[PDB]
Amino acid sequence: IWGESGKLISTTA
Repeated sequence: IWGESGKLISTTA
């Protein structure tokens, strides 16, 4: 996962 701090979006492989 790349870019996950606050907003619930991680879906990244």
